[PDB]
Amino acid sequence: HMVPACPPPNPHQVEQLQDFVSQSQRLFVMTGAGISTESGIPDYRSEGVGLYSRTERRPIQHSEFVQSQAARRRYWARNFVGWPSFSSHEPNSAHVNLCKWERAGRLHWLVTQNVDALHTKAGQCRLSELHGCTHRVICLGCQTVTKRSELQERFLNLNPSWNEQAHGLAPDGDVFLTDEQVSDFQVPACTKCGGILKPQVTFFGDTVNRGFVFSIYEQMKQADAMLIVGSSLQVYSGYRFALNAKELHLPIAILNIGPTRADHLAKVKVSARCGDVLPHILLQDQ
Ligand SMILES: Nc1ncnc2c1ncn2[C@@H]1O[C@H](COP(=O)(O)OP(=O)(O)OC[C@H]2O[C@H](O)[C@H](O)[C@@H]2O)[C@@H](O)[C@H]1O
Ligand SMILES: [Zn+2]
Repeated sequence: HMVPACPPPNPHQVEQLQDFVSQSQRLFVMTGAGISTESGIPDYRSEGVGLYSRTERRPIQHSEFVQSQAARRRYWARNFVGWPSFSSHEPNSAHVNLCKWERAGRLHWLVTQNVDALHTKAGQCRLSELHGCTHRVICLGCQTVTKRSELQERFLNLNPSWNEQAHGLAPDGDVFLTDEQVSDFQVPACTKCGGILKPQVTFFGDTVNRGFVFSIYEQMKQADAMLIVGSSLQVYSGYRFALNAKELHLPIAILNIGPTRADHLAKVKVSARCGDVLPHILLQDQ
C-alpha cells in the first residue's frame, strides 16, 4: 500500500530519539507526506510507492492553472472525483501523538507541508499549514475563502450527469482522468464576485506568502530543538526550515524511512515507520 519498505526499527535509534526529546522543552516540528502514508495517503517520493517514483503523474503548474480555463477544468474535474475519498481519510497514531505532545506543553509549534487536513482533524492547534489545505477554496478575484465541501454540492448541480470512478488518489486528492474524460465539466465561479476559484494550496511554481513564512520563522525563535517527521525535504519550501534551525543552532532530529536532504544536519535519525515510533516517545519518565 502506501508506506515504503523499511528494515525492522532499530531500538538504539528509538532510544536516541527519546534522549533528544527529553532534552527539549519547546519542540518545533515539521511534517511532510510521510506522516500520512499510514492513513492511506500516498507520498510523492518514497522509493517504490511514492507518486513520482511509481507513476508519471505530474503536478499542475500555478501558472497554467491561472492562465488556462482548460487546465482549471482538468484540475477540478479530477479533484471532484477524488474528493469523497480524499476528504474521508483519518489521522493516524503519529498525528494523535503529536497532538498529545501539544496538550502536554512540550510541542511548541508544528508546521506541515501536507494539504490533507489530518493534523487539523487530530486537534493540533499550534499549527501552520505551509502549503495550505485542499479543504479550503479561495477566490483569485476577491480572496474570499470558502469550504471545499460546499463547492462539491455546487459541482453536482452544475454537472448533473457526471460520473467517473476514482483511480490513483494522490497526496492532494487528485485522481487520474483523461483530457477527453474532463473536457465538458463546468466549474462554479465565486458567489461573491464571479471570479476564478482555486483550492487554497500552494501549487508547484507558486510561493508561500512572505508574511506567513516570516511568522513561522518567528515561532522557531523560541524553540529549543527541531524534529522532522516524514519529509524528504527535497522541496526547498520545507528544507529552508531545517536550514533555519541550523542557523539558530537548534539540535535537529529526523524520523523518516528514507534519506532526507537534511540528514547531514541531524544529531539523530530514526529510519522507521513514524507510527511505530512516536507512541513510544515519552514526555514524563516512566
Ligand atoms: N510512515 C512513514 N514513516 C516515516 N517515514 C515515511 C513514512 N512514509 C513515508 N515516509 C518518508 O516520507 C518522506 C515523504 O517525502 P516526500 O514524498 O518528498 O513528501 P514531502 O512532504 O517531503 O513533499 C514536499 C512537497 O512536495 C510536493 O510537491 C508537495 O508540495 C509537498 O508538500 C519520504 O522521505 C519517505 O521515506
Ligand atoms: Zn470572488
